[PDB]
Amino acid sequence: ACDYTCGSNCYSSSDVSTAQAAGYKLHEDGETVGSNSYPHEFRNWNGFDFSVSSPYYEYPILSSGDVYSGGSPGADRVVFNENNQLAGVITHTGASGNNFVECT
Repeated sequence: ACDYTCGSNCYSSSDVSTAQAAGYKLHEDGETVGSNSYPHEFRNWNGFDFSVSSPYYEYPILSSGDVYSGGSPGADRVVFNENNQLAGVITHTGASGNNFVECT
Protein backbone atom coordinates (compact mmCIF):
# COMPACT_ATOMS: atom_id res chain seq x y z
CA ALA A 1 0.00 0.00 0.00
CA CYS A 2 1.00 3.61 -0.62
CA ASP A 3 2.62 5.49 2.22
CA TYR A 4 -0.31 7.86 1.92
CA THR A 5 -3.65 7.55 0.14
CA CYS A 6 -5.82 10.67 -0.26
CA GLY A 7 -9.01 9.87 -2.14
CA SER A 8 -7.60 8.06 -5.13
CA ASN A 9 -4.18 9.69 -4.98
CA CYS A 10 -1.17 7.60 -4.00
CA TYR A 11 1.65 9.46 -2.30
CA SER A 12 5.05 8.24 -1.14
CA SER A 13 6.84 9.66 1.89
CA SER A 14 9.23 11.34 -0.52
CA ASP A 15 6.24 12.93 -2.31
CA VAL A 16 5.06 14.32 1.01
CA SER A 17 8.58 15.53 1.93
CA THR A 18 8.82 17.28 -1.39
CA ALA A 19 5.52 19.14 -0.89
CA GLN A 20 6.42 19.80 2.74
CA ALA A 21 9.80 21.22 1.76
CA ALA A 22 8.26 23.58 -0.79
CA GLY A 23 5.68 24.72 1.72
CA TYR A 24 8.24 25.22 4.46
CA LYS A 25 10.58 27.39 2.33
CA LEU A 26 7.68 29.73 1.50
CA HIS A 27 6.74 29.81 5.16
CA GLU A 28 10.17 30.65 6.56
CA ASP A 29 10.50 33.26 3.83
CA GLY A 30 7.07 34.74 4.56
CA GLU A 31 5.95 34.19 0.97
CA THR A 32 3.00 32.43 -0.64
CA VAL A 33 1.72 31.18 -3.95
CA GLY A 34 -1.75 30.88 -5.48
CA SER A 35 -4.95 32.90 -5.21
CA ASN A 36 -5.53 31.28 -1.80
CA SER A 37 -2.05 32.10 -0.52
CA TYR A 38 -0.40 28.78 0.34
CA PRO A 39 0.94 28.02 2.67
CA HIS A 40 -1.37 29.42 5.31
CA GLU A 41 -2.38 28.32 8.79
CA PHE A 42 -4.25 25.01 9.05
CA ARG A 43 -6.94 25.63 11.71
CA ASN A 44 -7.64 21.96 12.35
CA TRP A 45 -11.34 22.65 12.88
CA ASN A 46 -11.81 18.88 12.52
CA GLY A 47 -9.72 18.25 15.62
CA PHE A 48 -7.16 15.84 14.23
CA ASP A 49 -4.91 14.58 16.98
CA PHE A 50 -1.48 15.55 15.68
CA SER A 51 1.60 14.63 17.72
CA VAL A 52 3.67 17.64 16.75
CA SER A 53 3.13 21.10 18.14
CA SER A 54 0.99 23.82 16.60
CA PRO A 55 0.40 26.20 14.97
CA TYR A 56 0.02 24.11 11.82
CA TYR A 57 0.36 25.14 8.20
CA GLU A 58 -1.17 23.46 5.13
CA TYR A 59 0.35 23.33 1.66
CA PRO A 60 -1.18 21.50 -1.32
CA ILE A 61 0.27 18.24 -2.56
CA LEU A 62 -0.60 17.48 -6.20
CA SER A 63 -1.65 14.23 -7.88
CA SER A 64 0.90 14.85 -10.65
CA GLY A 65 3.77 14.69 -8.21
CA ASP A 66 4.59 18.29 -9.17
CA VAL A 67 5.26 20.91 -6.50
CA TYR A 68 2.28 23.27 -6.11
CA SER A 69 3.04 26.60 -7.78
CA GLY A 70 -0.20 28.56 -7.78
CA GLY A 71 -2.68 26.58 -9.84
CA SER A 72 -5.72 24.65 -8.68
CA PRO A 73 -4.64 23.10 -5.35
CA GLY A 74 -6.92 20.10 -5.58
CA ALA A 75 -8.11 18.40 -2.39
CA ASP A 76 -4.85 17.14 -0.85
CA ARG A 77 -2.70 18.96 1.76
CA VAL A 78 0.41 18.20 3.78
CA VAL A 79 0.31 19.77 7.24
CA PHE A 80 3.53 20.90 8.94
CA ASN A 81 4.69 23.27 11.72
CA GLU A 82 7.41 25.96 12.14
CA ASN A 83 9.85 23.30 13.40
CA ASN A 84 9.57 21.84 9.89
CA GLN A 85 7.92 18.69 11.30
CA LEU A 86 5.25 16.76 9.40
CA ALA A 87 1.95 16.92 11.30
CA GLY A 88 -0.03 14.85 8.82
CA VAL A 89 -1.57 14.42 5.37
CA ILE A 90 -5.20 15.43 4.80
CA THR A 91 -7.75 15.73 1.99
CA HIS A 92 -11.18 17.20 1.26
CA THR A 93 -12.05 14.11 -0.81
CA GLY A 94 -14.49 11.95 1.13
CA ALA A 95 -15.39 14.82 3.42
CA SER A 96 -18.30 17.22 3.27
CA GLY A 97 -18.01 20.96 2.88
CA ASN A 98 -14.72 22.56 3.89
CA ASN A 99 -14.03 19.66 6.19
CA PHE A 100 -11.06 17.36 5.94
CA VAL A 101 -10.40 13.69 6.60
CA GLU A 102 -6.91 12.30 7.19
CA CYS A 103 -5.46 10.38 4.28
CA THR A 104 -4.88 6.70 4.99
